[PDB]
Amino acid sequence: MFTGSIVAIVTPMDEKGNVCRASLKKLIDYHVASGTSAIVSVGTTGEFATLNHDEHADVVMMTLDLADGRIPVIAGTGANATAEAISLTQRFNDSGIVGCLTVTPYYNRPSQEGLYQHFKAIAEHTDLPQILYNVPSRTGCDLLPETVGRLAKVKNIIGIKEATGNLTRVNQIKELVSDDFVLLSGDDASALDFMQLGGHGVISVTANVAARDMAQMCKLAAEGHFAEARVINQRLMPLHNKLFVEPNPIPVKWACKELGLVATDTLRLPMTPITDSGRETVRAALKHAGLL
Amino acid sequence: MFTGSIVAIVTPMDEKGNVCRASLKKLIDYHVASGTSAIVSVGTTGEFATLNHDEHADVVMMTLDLADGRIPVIAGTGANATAEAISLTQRFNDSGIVGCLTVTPYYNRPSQEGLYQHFKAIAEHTDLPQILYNVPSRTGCDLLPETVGRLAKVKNIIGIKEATGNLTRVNQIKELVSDDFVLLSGDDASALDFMQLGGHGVISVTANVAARDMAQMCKLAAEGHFAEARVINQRLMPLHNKLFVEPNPIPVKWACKELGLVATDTLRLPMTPITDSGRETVRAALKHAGLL
Amino acid sequence: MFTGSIVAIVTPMDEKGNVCRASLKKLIDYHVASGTSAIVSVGTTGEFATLNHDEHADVVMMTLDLADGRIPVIAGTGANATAEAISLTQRFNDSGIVGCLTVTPYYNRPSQEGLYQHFKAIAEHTDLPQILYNVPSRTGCDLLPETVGRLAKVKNIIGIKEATGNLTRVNQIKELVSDDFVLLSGDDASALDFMQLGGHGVISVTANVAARDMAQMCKLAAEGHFAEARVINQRLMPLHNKLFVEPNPIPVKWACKELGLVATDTLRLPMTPITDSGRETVRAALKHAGLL
Amino acid sequence: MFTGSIVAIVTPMDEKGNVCRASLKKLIDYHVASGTSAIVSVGTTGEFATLNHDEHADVVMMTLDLADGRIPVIAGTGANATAEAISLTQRFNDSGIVGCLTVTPYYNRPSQEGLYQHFKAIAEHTDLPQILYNVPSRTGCDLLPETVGRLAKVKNIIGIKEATGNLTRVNQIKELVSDDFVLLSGDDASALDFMQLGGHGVISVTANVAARDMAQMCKLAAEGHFAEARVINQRLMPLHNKLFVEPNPIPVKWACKELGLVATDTLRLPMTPITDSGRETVRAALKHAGLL
Ligand SMILES: N[C@@H](CCCC[NH3+])C(=O)O
Ligand SMILES: N[C@@H](CCCC[NH3+])C(=O)O
Ligand SMILES: N[C@@H](CCCC[NH3+])C(=O)O
Ligand SMILES: N[C@@H](CCCC[NH3+])C(=O)O
Ligand SMILES: [K+]
Ligand SMILES: [K+]
Ligand SMILES: [K+]
Ligand SMILES: [K+]
Repeated sequence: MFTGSIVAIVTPMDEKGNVCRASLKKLIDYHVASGTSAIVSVGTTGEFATLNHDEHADVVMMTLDLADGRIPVIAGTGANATAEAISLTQRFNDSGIVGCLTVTPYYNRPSQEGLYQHFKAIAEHTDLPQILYNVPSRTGCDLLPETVGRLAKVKNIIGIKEATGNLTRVNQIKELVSDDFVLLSGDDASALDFMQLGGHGVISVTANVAARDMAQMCKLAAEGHFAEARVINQRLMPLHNKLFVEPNPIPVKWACKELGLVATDTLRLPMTPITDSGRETVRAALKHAGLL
Repeated sequence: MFTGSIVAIVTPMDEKGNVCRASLKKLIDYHVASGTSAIVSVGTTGEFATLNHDEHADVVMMTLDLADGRIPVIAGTGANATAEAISLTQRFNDSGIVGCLTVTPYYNRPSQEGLYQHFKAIAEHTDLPQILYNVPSRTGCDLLPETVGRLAKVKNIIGIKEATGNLTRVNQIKELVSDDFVLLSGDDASALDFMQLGGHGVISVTANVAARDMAQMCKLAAEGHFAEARVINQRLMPLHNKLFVEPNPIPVKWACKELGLVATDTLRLPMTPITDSGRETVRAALKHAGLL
Repeated sequence: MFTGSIVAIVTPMDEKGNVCRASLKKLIDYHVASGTSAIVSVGTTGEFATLNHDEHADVVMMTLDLADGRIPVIAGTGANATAEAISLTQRFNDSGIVGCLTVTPYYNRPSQEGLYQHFKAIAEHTDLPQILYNVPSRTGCDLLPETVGRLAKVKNIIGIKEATGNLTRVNQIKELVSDDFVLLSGDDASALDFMQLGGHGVISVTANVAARDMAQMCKLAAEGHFAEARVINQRLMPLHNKLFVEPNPIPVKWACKELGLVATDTLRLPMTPITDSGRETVRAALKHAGLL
Repeated sequence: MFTGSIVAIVTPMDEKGNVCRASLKKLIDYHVASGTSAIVSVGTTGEFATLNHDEHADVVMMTLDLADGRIPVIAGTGANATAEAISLTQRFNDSGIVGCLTVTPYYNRPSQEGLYQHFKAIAEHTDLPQILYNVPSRTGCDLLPETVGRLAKVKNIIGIKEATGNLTRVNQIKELVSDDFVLLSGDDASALDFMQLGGHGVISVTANVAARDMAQMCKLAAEGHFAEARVINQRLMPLHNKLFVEPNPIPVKWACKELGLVATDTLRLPMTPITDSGRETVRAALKHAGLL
């Protein structure tokens, strides 16, 4: 459902830039085998920006089909226009997905009242659970704790993916919401720290290529075994950093390809192929994690 | 026309959020009479995020129809997916627009090489002049002078709307491009400074309500009469700042309503109505400018 | 020694701006009674910048005398010139102080190698334990974890006061140093979070006026009772923030005066008296903490 | 003289870190012959942080003695304690200096009112012209245009060395002060831009090694010949940047040694010797400038 190691799964492509079913199946089977808790389909790492709404929906539905009830699937459903986010969410109503990951509007920099109205309107047009997603480095907007508090009062707003990397937010939000509101890290390099402070899991980029380690790290964290979890964290720390050596998901797609998890590392413009230097950096990080 | 005072025009809406032809007509007449150089249609200030492609195109064509050859129209054509930007541009080829204003991809944070490929691909598939648009505070990425220099070698790429407010960019770019490449400010509060450093004009929010003063300011600047231009700028400075007291174009639409230029100040979610405190601040700024 | 609630004690003054012995005695007795773990004398909150070296030394020695072995005393000994920091430290050698709090050089923005050489040289000219102090908002310099690691190899460099407010630093530093290196927060508003992550205590501004609450919060933290500690934290959160409503130690001196702990709230220029609005804000924070 | 190219001169040292009279003489002769407007003695670049008051005064008096009336000398007189700044200023009254350069207090982060009181008190107790110095990246505080406007009403406060690199400050300050208040850049890389916007000169690091080119650049700027000035600036731009590749004045002292202007590149801790990579970068910048 909404705890533990949740993968922000890549949308693997063929050389033409369209979804590769065989690759997607291999990834999903990998996550089932590895103990991943849930899959976020067509979030940021899944190239939401460069799929059209139909393509996006096809990937989500394919991912649900391939998961075949073995692993819960959360759909990316954000938009910077409220009407468009409502449309997208409505596509998944009564679909099998367990909830939605919905990003603060990007580019148009709404106020906190705007963010409140946007997410409230979206929640009102679905029965699905909603996970808010805050990532100001990408959006130009910052969904502050006070506003998360106001939104957490809406019945089906049930958690947040907090991708600021600002660890003070964990307890700021926790004090304004009920004990069942879920706090998930959106920042792999700080996620263990984030769980140590009270968070419930991570929506992870690193879990694409280190799924078993991430699941084990998160289990240990949930049980309060921080020192054991840190050892795993330290082995993964170069990936947590170097998967952003070039823009996400350029490095993680290459890593998936190098590990034999996907057929090609193709992306859509304006994402471009990994540089030679980037390959060498990511390769070293994979070697450090024991994956290669 | 790509120099002087260029208005980033509001998209006036009725109470249902649909484009108000009558209000738009009144704005376009105002710009023609007030000496505005050109109209940017469905830019940021025109709520490009919350119009769908069809609506966006309708507004541009309506603007061209109402302008009736009396003022040049530049279309907002940016996207964060290169295929989508190409597609949107094709809809305007042979429309009568004089050029396009194309923003760096937002949210996905491409590399400089990605930006280069993005804009090169867009330019390749049109004969329309392209004006690059850099606004890191909205997009999460920053198109740097080195990359602007690379792109300025593309025949069709003719200028940049530089909205960082970082005035060192003027001469960093100027020294890498030819004399005929246009440097336009996208930051009203620093625009006169930008012109004094060698910029050619401004793509302006303030121009929506102070069109004549903007046009005269930019002419005086182009002639080197900076002290005279500065007097105008000082009367407009509160508006340059307070049109962003709440997210653009919330204040400017309320200002246009208050002057009588549009029938309603309605916006689309996630933009929300101006607060009372914002009305007060904006009205005071209009009065400082001598407009009310 | 170097754990729990450590007060960054004010240097109380008379109306002429010189140390008030009676006030200092009242504070010290308060900290003994309250369970404060140690006193940092003439740190930042003690107005190190505006005492001359003789005055600084007189305050430290007076504080040691008044403490009368009841509470350990750590001297502020930082300087932005290495020779000057060595001179100051040498004043306290064989004095009774238990260690030194030594800030990264300010203003001159040395490199990390510079910071390494500065602190190594200082440590070499004393047998006293050294606590490094990182506060980039004040110094223009940031002592990174890697360099803290290099310094922690020097026998008498034994801990750090980490005043970035960046909670990721706790585990970054912890992984590079031995298990006996002390990690203390320098940021009251994040300090409980900092202890939750592995830190050992706080050098606190808030402890000047909430000494018993701070000591109890830190004891609960050390014992792993985070939820009980948070309740205390929440009552103190407005002070942790509002003691910086005007520049430290302007608010905390006023609060000390209002509580009857010191005779006057006088400071030395360029610190200036608290504003009326500041008094009202700090008063409300004191009322929230139950102290007034 | 408070206009044109003003050098922030190095304090040349022998291998023991004491001032080298012979090297200083050679620098002063160089500045006299190269048309530098004035010499700032024991500013930032002159290692004011690591000289004691007596040494600082000795260097200023030695500079005046060697200058022998042939070039004006401005003393660095700032401090972070207002009494200390007053005291240091008194040592120079009737010395033959033409003015003082006085930095905003560093480390203690005073309010704007504190800055106002600080500088007003210093100005009150001298008849020497005072030049305010704003450099937030070093001090932790930012003297804002509104406060500069307040201080410019003090008879003795005659200008500002604005080292933010934020070029919007030029005209924000200019509009609040009289026509005779001097605006000087303290950021070599943006200095020509600063002059083009209405600044009167530059207090320069680059001028230590490119005195003639700096002097001609600033004259051309003062005459309005910006394109001609820009040609010079483009040859100096790598030096403007690479003199800060390691902390100032590490690079510039090594550059002066490499040109033969000083006998040693020695600095005081916490400044440390230039790295090999830094030598390479700086030498390349000197060659681009045509100096080697
Ligand atoms: N590329 C546009 C539309 C994406 C459609 C959602 N899959 C944006 O990021 O909003
Ligand atoms: N709302 C989406 C699609 C808008 C279509 C362009 N008018 C975005 O900002 O990319
Ligand atoms: N005010 C100067 C000297 C202070 C002397 C130390 N108590 C500085 O902050 O370095
Ligand atoms: N090193 C101390 C005192 C220097 C005295 C002035 N030359 C500071 O930067 O304030
Ligand atoms: K809820
Ligand atoms: K071109
Ligand atoms: K040690
Ligand atoms: K004056």
